[PDB]
Amino acid sequence: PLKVEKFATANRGNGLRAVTPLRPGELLFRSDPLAYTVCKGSRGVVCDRCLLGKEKLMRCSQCRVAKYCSAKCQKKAWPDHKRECKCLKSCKPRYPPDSVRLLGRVVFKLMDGAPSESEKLYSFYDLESNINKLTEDKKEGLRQLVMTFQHFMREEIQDASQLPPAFDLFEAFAKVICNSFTICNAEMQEVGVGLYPSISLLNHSCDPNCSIVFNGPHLLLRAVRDIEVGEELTICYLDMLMTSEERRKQLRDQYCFECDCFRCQTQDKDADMLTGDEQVWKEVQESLKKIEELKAHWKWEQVLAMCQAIISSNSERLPDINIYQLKVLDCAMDACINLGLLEEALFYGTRTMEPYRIFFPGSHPVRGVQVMKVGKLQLHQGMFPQAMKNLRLAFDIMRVTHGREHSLIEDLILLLEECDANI
Ligand SMILES: O=C1Cc2cc(C(=O)N[C@H]3C[C@H]4CC[C@@H](C3)N4S(=O)(=O)N3CCC(NCc4ccccc4)CC3)c(Cl)cc2N1
Ligand SMILES: C[S@@+](CC[C@H](N)C(=O)[O-])C[C@H]1O[C@@H](n2cnc3c(N)ncnc32)[C@H](O)[C@@H]1O
Ligand SMILES: [Zn+2]
Ligand SMILES: [Zn+2]
Ligand SMILES: [Zn+2]
Repeated sequence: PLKVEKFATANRGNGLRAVTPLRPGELLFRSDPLAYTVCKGSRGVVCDRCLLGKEKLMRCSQCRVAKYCSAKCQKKAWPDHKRECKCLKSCKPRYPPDSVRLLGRVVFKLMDGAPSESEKLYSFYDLESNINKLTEDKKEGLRQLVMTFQHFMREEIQDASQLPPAFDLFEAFAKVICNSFTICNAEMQEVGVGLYPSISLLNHSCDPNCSIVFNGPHLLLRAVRDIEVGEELTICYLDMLMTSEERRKQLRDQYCFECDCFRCQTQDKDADMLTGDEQVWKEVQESLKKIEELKAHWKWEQVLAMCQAIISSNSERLPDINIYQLKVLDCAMDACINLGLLEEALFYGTRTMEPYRIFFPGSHPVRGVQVMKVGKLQLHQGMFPQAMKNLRLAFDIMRVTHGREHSLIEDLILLLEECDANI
């Protein structure tokens, strides 16, 4: 019994809107991907199927590229892995761009698979391609991806008959660039990339009324505000820790539109995001490219060493409300968590709390997770008043953003029961 419907918007293509009134935290839609895969940096670190980290993964012996937490996941992934296996084998030791592997899985799913539930409201066929808006160098990039695909698929796909009817590879890559979801794990690390075509109906806002959250590859779409019958549903395509200029560029480059929202009109919060010595935060911005690369490959010790040279720099420092400092602090926290340095993690974690309160207003899944992490760190150092405060806060946010259908909630519920014992 669906609470949402596709409709044609006035000036931003198709969209999704409420059929009934919606309360904050209400579950609107849930979906497995049409197709999905591990990100290049998380390959060999998380299970290809369920996208969880394990220190020891089993590999597919044919290709030795697909790896798995367990026999269960490896056997169940086989149907959707079969045909890419060969392609991946012959490609070695060089690995295709994530978008190519993803499209491969799309083409196999469409050709070999039953009709997907992910396409109930909107199919891959319907996805926006923005073809008449692409720049020539973006076009050039798509043509390279098309030829990369043909090379990668030379064995499994020789001609048009093995693609769907009237399938155009250029058009399909155009779809993939602006309809690919970055799948994040429970701790909000980017772990994979997928297509969820029904979810791709939702248009963008820098102040959205809905939210999406991932439980492995399974995506949950929830309302994070009150929403009236006939009102457009929106999610934020972007990281909240971006300036309007940074949002402008990515929404142009990747999604081919100009955002007309209040926040973009007023440069909302931009000034506060860029406080401190300009010179210092440009070096830190520079350095974050390297830091974020190390983090995507889970190289925690190096992430932390780089972060500590900024946070505890002998030279001039930034305020924690500065978004580049903030990012550096979050990376540091997470590095310390995974290296088992729980004291240092907590120092950093606590310092992110006020800026997150400001930058993730209402109910945002990323703040809820950050608060849980800080609450969790406190709990396991004996700070039971403070910990209980944050865990209840995390629950207040995540009951809206995650909901009882997400298993991280059950983990928090147990943490709440536990911390409740002391009092
Ligand atoms: O048709 C489509 C295709 C598509 C893609 C996306 C999408 O993938 N968005 C990204 C993933 C998530 C959700 C929004 C934003 C960008 N992120 S995030 O920022 O919430 N996310 C990824 C980055 C993480 N880390 C932030 C960080 C970076 C660097 C240092 C410290 C922290 C936190 C979780 C979204 Cl939201 C909608 C959508 N509709
Ligand atoms: C994932 S889709 C959203 C659904 C899309 N509108 C459609 O018709 O299929 C992304 C595309 O929708 C359009 N879009 C999304 N949010 C928008 C906004 N706030 N303003 C204008 N266009 C937007 C852009 O063309 C963008 O590339
Ligand atoms: Zn698994
Ligand atoms: Zn294989
Ligand atoms: Zn905007």
